[PDB]
Amino acid sequence: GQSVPWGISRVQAPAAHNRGLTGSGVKVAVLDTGISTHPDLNIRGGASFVPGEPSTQDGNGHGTHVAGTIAALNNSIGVLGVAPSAELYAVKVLGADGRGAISSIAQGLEWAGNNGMHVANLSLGSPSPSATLEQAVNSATSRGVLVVAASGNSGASSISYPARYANAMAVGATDQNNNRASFSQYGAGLDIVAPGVNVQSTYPGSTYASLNGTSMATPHVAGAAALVKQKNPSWSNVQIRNHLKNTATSLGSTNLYGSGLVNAEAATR
Ligand SMILES: [Ca+2]
Ligand SMILES: [Ca+2]
Repeated sequence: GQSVPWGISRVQAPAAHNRGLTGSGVKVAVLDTGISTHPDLNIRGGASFVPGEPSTQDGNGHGTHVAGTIAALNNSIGVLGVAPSAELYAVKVLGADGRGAISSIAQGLEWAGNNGMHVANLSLGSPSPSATLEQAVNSATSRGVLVVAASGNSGASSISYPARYANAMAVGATDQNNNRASFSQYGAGLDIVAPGVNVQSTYPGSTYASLNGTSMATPHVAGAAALVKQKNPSWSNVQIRNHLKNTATSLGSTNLYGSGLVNAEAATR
């Protein structure tokens, strides 16, 4: 039997799938700990930039769970992602320990732009800026990639990098009451928010697990971006980003929430 996680229903992704918008023909790169083979996922390819781990398989769990919020398959098992027909690419930039070097994330972003990805999901972040990282964000953006990044989980009133950079779309986390989750970083540069508490998705060992974090909010927006691109295939990364903000539901403070809650129904109208 298949279960629809509350967050998927909260961003109104079934209303888009009822219009025939599933993410088909949109390439989405998940720059994370890898993606493990799973019955409710279809991985099309990828690359690893982690020296001790030449495989794209996930030794952690985090990248698999991210991948499932974006694109868990629409069938009779497991769960359902926002864009269940997106072409999923596993770009391992972080190791089995969740740790990763900035050089690894920056070549992940160069691979994305070199391989014609439409959206790159970075559910990772640092409180410090990096020249290397910002240059990689900018080069993937000028190669048409929409870079979507987590605001961070420290609860502080300023957001992490790369989300703070102008060319990355910054995503915060909400709870089931549409309040800011207490860990969700906010402040200048935050663009939008999405569900990030008690998020059920695909996990290694052909199972399902619940996690909390702005890392779980980010894939809801990466997926909504794939829905808008299949609907509007000529739109650029900036057009898609502004539309998602223009159609988001206001939740209060632009300081806390940016444009508000992503809404895949209103975005594919
Ligand atoms: Ca499924
Ligand atoms: Ca930004």
